[PDB]
Amino acid sequence: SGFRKMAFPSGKVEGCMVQVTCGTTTLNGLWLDDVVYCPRHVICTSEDMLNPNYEDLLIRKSNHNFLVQAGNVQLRVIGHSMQNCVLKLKVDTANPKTPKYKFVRIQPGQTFSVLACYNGSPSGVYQCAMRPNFTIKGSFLNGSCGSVGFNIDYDCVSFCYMHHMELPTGVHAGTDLEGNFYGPFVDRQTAQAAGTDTTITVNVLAWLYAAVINGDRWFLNRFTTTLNDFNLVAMKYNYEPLTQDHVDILGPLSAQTGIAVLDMCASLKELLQNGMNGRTILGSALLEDEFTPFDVVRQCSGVTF
Amino acid sequence: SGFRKMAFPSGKVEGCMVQVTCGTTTLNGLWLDDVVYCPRHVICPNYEDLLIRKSNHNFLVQAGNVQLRVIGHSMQNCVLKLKVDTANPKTPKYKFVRIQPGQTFSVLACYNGSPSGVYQCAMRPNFTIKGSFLNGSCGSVGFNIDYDCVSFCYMHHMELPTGVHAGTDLEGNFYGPFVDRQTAQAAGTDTTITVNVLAWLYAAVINGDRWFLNRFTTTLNDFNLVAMKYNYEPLTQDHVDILGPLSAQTGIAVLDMCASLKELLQNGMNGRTILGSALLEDEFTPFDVVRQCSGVTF
Ligand SMILES: CNC(=O)CN1Cc2ccc(Cl)cc2[C@@]2(CC(=O)N(c3cncc4ccccc34)C2=O)C1
Ligand SMILES: CNC(=O)CN1Cc2ccc(Cl)cc2[C@@]2(CC(=O)N(c3cncc4ccccc34)C2=O)C1
Ligand SMILES: [Cl-]
Repeated sequence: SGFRKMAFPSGKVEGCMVQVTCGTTTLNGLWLDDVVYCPRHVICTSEDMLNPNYEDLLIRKSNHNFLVQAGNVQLRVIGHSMQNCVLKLKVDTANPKTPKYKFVRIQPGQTFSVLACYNGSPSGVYQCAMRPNFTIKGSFLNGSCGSVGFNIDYDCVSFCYMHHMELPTGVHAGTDLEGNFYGPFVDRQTAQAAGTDTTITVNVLAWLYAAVINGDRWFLNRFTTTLNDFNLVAMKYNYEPLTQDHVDILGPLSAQTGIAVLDMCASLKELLQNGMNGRTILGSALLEDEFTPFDVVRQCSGVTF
Repeated sequence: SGFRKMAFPSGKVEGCMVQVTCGTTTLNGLWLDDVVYCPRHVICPNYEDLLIRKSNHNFLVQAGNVQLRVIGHSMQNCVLKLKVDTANPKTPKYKFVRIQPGQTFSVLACYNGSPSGVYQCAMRPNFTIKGSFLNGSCGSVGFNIDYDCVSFCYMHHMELPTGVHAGTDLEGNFYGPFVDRQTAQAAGTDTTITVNVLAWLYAAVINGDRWFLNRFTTTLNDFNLVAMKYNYEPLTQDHVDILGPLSAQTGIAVLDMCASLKELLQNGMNGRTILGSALLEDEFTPFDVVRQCSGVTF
């Protein structure tokens, strides 16, 4: 019993964190095999950030301008290339702690663990979701650039995010491990703002099924809804549209609890209309949207209470 | 910017998790040097009567794919210590520490000696923890990391009928009035950790949330008379002193913030949130707030 925002054990990722320095800029890098991946803005000054020409800044650099520190050992850079917004530094030593890994690009609504690092040293781990507006509500200070997001499955680490910047609203933007940004953001200090954020509907539904599994049904009602009527109501509360794919994905949770997806949608509609009336759901007074259907199945018991 | 329930990096603890099996019972053990520590209920009660009927070969200890050989066994309170023939090469620098209610720690939840998740939690004033544990989680450990030294403070034993959790320090002494056996056990009425709610209100002010601040102050006694009515733990002079740094960083006196908390208890939040929450959060200590708003690494 219980329901917590659970992160993956971070050990496999801790053994990959290194410190990368170029001139006066210092940030984190991910050391996998003989390559260190880090944000390309390590080659920038603060002035350069307004309109940086990364190709012009990179061509003026040699291998020995990049200082890479792994623990107390200095790694030697023997090559460098840029791939989108990520710099790839070829080093002379393969990481003996390299786990089994994949680079995966995630979609909005998907969750992942973040290992927040400063000076190549991990400081904390937390769980978060890729918001529909492609930002993440993380906890990052200056020097956290290069910190990574990941999931773990059967000892294979799937790297999905690398931290690049904080937007004026305090939210965070970054790239996949191929250097392609999530969202319409650029690694430029330009007037860019996150789009209006929305609630991840399929995740709120999954969390309502998690509450049922753990023994709570106060919020259920005798009504059902059509998918279209649910979406017309949900859009009014800034909730993301629920698609047939979402309904299909909620199938296992519907079978484990005996509650049809459109019946759970009718309960969500009523919760949006009435609020919680001094009651909580899994220890929360707000409708939680950072647990996916997969996360609920992973954390919760296979036997409903 | 941002404020999250952050756990310590779990790597140093992952390298200590093993699976312990005795008869039909399987649970998690902590392998430090040549000793595996695990809950004594693995032998299940008259524990030193069940223990004398066991030999070393009855305990199967599995570290990854390797089988460790047990060469000795002894009991310390509710914890069983299994002497093994191999010292853990991944043993970190460590201490066993007993924490007090209100203190927080990271939990590495394991099943069959394999870590599955890490989360942060607090020791409640009623000595229980609101964790997320399923059957097979026994022996999962709680810890804090301070300068590459891991301080082990909790070992999971059981779940109470309300869904909350109970366990011991690493010396086998239970937190709370509990026993390791199937009997009528219930957690006492819980209270809110006041010094932690105040620390989290300071974290909100640091993060640019100030709607709840007011021009008023209060005495410590008047605050405690009000707080006692909402099932909040009494705030002591020690708590005020501990909040001193946060009071100086934000310019808001502790008793000045106590007057904001009093108004929040008496009026609610009025449809507003604080750090994305509609409830007053009490699982961040003053030290957790300072650490997360500073950048301390391990
Ligand atoms: C909030 N941003 C700024 O004050 C200026 N920043 C412009 C800028 C523009 C583009 C890019 Cl790709 C990087 C960056 C910087 C580089 C950097 O370290 N960050 C940060 C990252 N995460 C969290 C932070 C929290 C506080 C202060 C800085 C943070 C940035 O956003 C710097
Ligand atoms: C609720 N538990 C029971 O019905 C039986 N339990 C007797 C028992 C008696 C003494 C001791 Cl010290 C432990 C235990 C068990 C062993 C064990 O793994 N647990 C559990 C731990 N965490 C979370 C759990 C979630 C669901 C079911 C069991 C959980 C127990 O409490 C099992
Ligand atoms: Cl995805």
